[PDB]
Formats: sequence, C-alpha cells, structure tokens
Amino acid sequence: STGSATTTPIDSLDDAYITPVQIGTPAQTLNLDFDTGSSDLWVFSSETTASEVDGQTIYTPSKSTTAKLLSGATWSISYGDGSSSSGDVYTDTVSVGGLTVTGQAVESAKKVSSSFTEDSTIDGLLGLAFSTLNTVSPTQQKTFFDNAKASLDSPVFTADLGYHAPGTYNFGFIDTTAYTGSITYTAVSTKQGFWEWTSTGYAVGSGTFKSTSIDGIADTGTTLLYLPATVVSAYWAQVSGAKSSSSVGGYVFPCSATLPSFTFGVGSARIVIPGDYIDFGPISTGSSSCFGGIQSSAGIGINIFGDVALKAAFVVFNGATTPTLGFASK
Repeated sequence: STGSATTTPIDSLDDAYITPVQIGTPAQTLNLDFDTGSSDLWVFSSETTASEVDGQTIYTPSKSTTAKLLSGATWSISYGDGSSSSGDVYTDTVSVGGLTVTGQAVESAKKVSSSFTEDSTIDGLLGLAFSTLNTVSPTQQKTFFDNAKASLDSPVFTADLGYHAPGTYNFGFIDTTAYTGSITYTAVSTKQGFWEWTSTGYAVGSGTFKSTSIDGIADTGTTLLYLPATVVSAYWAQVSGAKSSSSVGGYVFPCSATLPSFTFGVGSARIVIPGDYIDFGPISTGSSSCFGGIQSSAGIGINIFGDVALKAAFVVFNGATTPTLGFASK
C-alpha cells in the first residue's frame, strides 16, 4: 500500500503545516500537524475541557462505530516549547491520503495548554518519530507509520514541505518526480527516539563551506532551524543590523535587509536554504524588526533541522531495520 496527502501552511509565515487525517467510521476529518519530532497521535476531542477548545475540529469517539476505549491507558506530553497536552486513549481506524491503519491509538485530549487552544488551525498532532517516545502508559503505543510499515510497498515516508505553498507527505514510496538530482542518504541514530543525524557542515551565502559535524534532528514539528551559537553568529554577522535580542528571544534583523542563503551539508551533498526562507516577519504587527529563521540551539540541548531547513529539501524518512535519512534538492 501507499498513501499521499497534501500538507498546507497554517499561516503566511509557514509557522506549521496541517494535513487532513480521517479518523473513525464514518470518517471524522481533522487537520493534524505531522511531527517527526514526537511519537503521539493526539487530537482535540469531545473530551477536551470546553474552555480549552476555540475553533478546532474535534474527534467524538462516541460517533465512531470503530472506536474502542483502550482501557486504563493515559497519555501526557510536553513539547520543547513548553506546551503540553494529556488525556485518555481510544483505538480507531485512521487514514492518511488513502493509507488506512486499523487499531491505531488515537490519544484524546482532556487538557491542552494555552498555545494549542489559541491555534484554531491545528486539531492535533500525528507523531512520526520512533515509537519508543510514545507517552501512552502503561502500554506504550505505536505511531501511525510503525503500524502502517509492514503494509507499505517500501518502509518509508517522505516530507516535501512548501515555501509559502502546500507540499506533500507520501507513505510507502519515493516520488522520483518530486526532486532534482539524486537523494543523498545519511546515517540515523535512534538512541534518543528521534531522526537524529549528523550534518557535514555549512556555508553562509556565497561563502566557503565549513566542514564540521553538526548532530541534530529532522523535526517537521519545529518551525525554525536551531544550530550551535557559533554557526548562528556567523550567519547573522552577514546581515547588517542583525542582533540577538534577549527581550525578543533570539536574533532579529531589520525588515529592510536582504538575507543571505544558508547551506547545510548532507554527506558530500549540499542543501541551500534561500535567504527568503529565513525571514519570519515583524516581531509584532507594524514593527520594522523582523524575526530570524535561524536561531541558537544553545538553550535546547540539541540542534534542530526544523521546517526552515526541511522545506528546502525533499526528505526521505527511511524506516528500514536500520533507519536512514535522505535529502535531495527540489
């Protein structure tokens, strides 16, 4: 089997991408944030505290003839930005782009933190990291990809995120028309539960490539590119007037600036992020200070190749017995 679904930016900045997912019988379609940096599929639901729902589409398990409470199971997750959610668990049929998994754990939120409530465009998350990170207790549950893998033509999924435009998540096949040149594959460590890999270095604009190992995770659920302070300082030093603002929480730059591109290495290959991809617009409405798309990871503990980086590539998440990542230009 295969599946193919369009993923669409939630706003004009590409802050996140939502993909329609069919849950239950008859289908209830929710728009989920596919997140290669987590491993829970959780949804706003008829069980979510009413004051914490503000415009989201909800899953109502009592209206699904295939829903079954997973007795005794609970979940609770906290994300890198401090947001969180928790609840109980049903199993149900879940389809993405024509690919169907029966008995998928659908984690129904009883509580969500304010940042989720305040975002009416995201009805939940669909985690695509390794199932060892799944938070369901006392019986950990498998991700949608893990459940689908055996049925897929090939045990892979691909992320093709658009810049200010829709893109595609494919399951079970590699669309050879969707990228240019060749895909370069690179080793993955699953020891922390993530799609963790080592970039071979970087360049700023037309500058020379610096060969240096940068360990980080491929995370579709993170907006920006978080890299070591040395690398980030080298980038912003090429933007007149750019500075790190403690009050804003990162590097800002004059909205009148033209940003240089940023290249990262994948083995001997190079992925070029155009400068425009690094512009996240005014810090507040009407400001002439703009927020940068490349930020320091120093306070995170891990480097993160988020959407800023991934949208410049066609990315293969190869879930073979020894997982690997593939990157191609597009």
